[PDB]
Amino acid sequence: MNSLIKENMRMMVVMEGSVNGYQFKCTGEGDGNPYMGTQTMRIKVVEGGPLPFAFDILATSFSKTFIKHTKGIPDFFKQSFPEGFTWERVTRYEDGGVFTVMQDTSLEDGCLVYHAKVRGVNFPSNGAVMQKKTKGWEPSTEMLYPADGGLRGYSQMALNVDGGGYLSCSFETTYRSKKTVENFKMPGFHFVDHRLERLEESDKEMFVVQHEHAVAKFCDLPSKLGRL
Amino acid sequence: MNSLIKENMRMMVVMEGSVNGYQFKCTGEGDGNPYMGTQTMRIKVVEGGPLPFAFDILATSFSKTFIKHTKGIPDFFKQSFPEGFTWERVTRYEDGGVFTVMQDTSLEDGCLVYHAKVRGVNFPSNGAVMQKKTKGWEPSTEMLYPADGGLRGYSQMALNVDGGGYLSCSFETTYRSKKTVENFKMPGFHFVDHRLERLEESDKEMFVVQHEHAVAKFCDLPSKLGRL
Repeated sequence: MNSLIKENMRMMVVMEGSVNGYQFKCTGEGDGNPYMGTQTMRIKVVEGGPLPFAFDILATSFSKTFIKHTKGIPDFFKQSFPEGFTWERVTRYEDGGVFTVMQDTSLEDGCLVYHAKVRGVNFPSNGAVMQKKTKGWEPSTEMLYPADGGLRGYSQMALNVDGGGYLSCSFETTYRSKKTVENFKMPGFHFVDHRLERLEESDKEMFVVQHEHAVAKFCDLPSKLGRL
Repeated sequence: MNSLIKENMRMMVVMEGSVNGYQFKCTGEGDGNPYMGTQTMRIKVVEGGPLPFAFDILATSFSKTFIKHTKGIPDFFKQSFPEGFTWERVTRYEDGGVFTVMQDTSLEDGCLVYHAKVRGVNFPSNGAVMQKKTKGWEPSTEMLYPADGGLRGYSQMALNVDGGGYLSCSFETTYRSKKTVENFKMPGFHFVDHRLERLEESDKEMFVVQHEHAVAKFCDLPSKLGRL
């Protein structure tokens, strides 16, 4: 903990926007070990609650600082402080849904601060999300590589649905530090394994507890060309 | 090797179709250890060669039998024989390209037989592919889960390009056994790590040697809900 990003950190989060025309607002706080890549957060729907859609769709919008890093993979997010960073992302659901996010990450008074403006549209009325018939996400692997001076991430996720099925979705993310380009050491192509799980929920999902574990790493498989 | 799929197997491949209006035809053969998940193949462009596009785009179209499996993950492909299986896939490149494939997998005379009909369109004339300025693919992780009686796979890949950049692409695959549904044991949601590398190439890419290593597995990260 001898630095800006300490062994243990806390975070604050303010989310707002709409989904399928419905306005809402969320607030949350938590902590974790940025170096072990572990995270836990408590969130409350302070407005528009109870949401007419599944909270799951908002899961990945509520913390890149908390990602474990091995040797050989420079930390894009950690190197970004005190300034912080931002990122934009578009998620597309196979059944029609589109979820766009704009987030700001800063560090105020030793605490991490998250502001995310979100907009969702086209979620089928008889869809698992709007019908709130979802049951958490499966883990996933994010693919990342340097692009346009920033960091690009590509994601593919499967959301469990009532009955035993899955609802597919993919997204591309763009992460950008607020620090000079010739300052930090940009990482190369790599992956990040994620496992975001819902711990608790009550009051028609008006209060939510979630957890995430993420680890940066290279492909396990051996290369014949001596490539990473 | 005491069964249909032996410790060591060979394979035959006949590819044909077009890309951006250009017709071509490829033939190839190889072998590998289906259980160690290793593969090597030699391919020749018997028609339309030299191709006016990068061979890389055809890489993932040339062998699901060769995938290592741990305990807990039933083998969808191996369980499919002697009958065999098929699969369909659509790849979409971020710059406009679309590559559709239809493949048949059979087992004739102890040898694996591949027939794949492919169609590509919309590859930008000043694109890395048509300009043949690509430099192999990076490894990737395929996401898979049961759907509509068959197996669905989702993929995200990055193709290296001249200069130091990457060209993105994703695809969804549908795999279907030719054996009864109540016969084999359908696997659940899981992943497959892939690392497809180009070994050799000559004669303006008219002859190509490639290798693949694939392993089925569950997410490495621990779950708090006791989920796989």
